[PDB]
Amino acid sequence: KTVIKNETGTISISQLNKNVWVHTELGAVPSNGLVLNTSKGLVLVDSSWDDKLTKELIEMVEKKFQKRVTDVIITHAHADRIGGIKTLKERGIKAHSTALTAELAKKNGYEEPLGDLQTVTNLKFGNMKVETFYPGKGHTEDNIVVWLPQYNILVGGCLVKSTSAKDLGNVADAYVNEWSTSIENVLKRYRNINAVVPGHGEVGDKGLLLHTLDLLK
Ligand SMILES: O=C(O)/C(S)=C/c1ccc(F)cc1
Ligand SMILES: [Zn+2]
Ligand SMILES: [Zn+2]
Repeated sequence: KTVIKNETGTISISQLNKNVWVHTELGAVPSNGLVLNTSKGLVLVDSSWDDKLTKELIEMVEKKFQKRVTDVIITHAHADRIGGIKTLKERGIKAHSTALTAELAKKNGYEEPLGDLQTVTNLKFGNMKVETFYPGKGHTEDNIVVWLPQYNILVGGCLVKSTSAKDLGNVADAYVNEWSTSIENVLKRYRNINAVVPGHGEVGDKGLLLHTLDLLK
């Protein structure tokens, strides 16, 4: 498991496979996203808590992989996901989201992502296939998951709790009666999962989805 850290230790990238890395930043509260190394540029799943960390993350991966960050997929409109949106927009990085996530971003005072993702959207960056899926309300009204069909890797985002999470966390924006159905929708769509990246904590497998179901009881 190859891990690479910034000079301060607040940003780390860990390799899942040749072209897929998890990025983790400390805001201490760690948060995860993905880095996809594609033939057409780097694509991130999620930014980071604020613009300072987002700039550092972009600069680390551009230097390491020797290509530009071209696109980011924003999985919901909380700061751990979208806090670096100002940095993305001013650098000409495309910030993909559902329309609901964009609406919520604007309501909460953040610059707006594109609002281009539908309930199911299939993107392709070079040879890298990316599917985004809105499974329903859960951790937030707008949360989406991201699927890499060439690897059967699911980015659960904050809809999915890690093994170390012993409760649901802050549920102020959550829908705890719909969250279980939303997880079941993920389990029904993706029946063979190799790795599940939660929004916070260690990478796991389908067991993290079952763990989240148990925390909802
Ligand atoms: O638990 C999490 O994954 C998150 S991202 C919680 C959260 C953050 C900001 C809020 F306003 C509400 C909840
Ligand atoms: Zn959140
Ligand atoms: Zn979160």
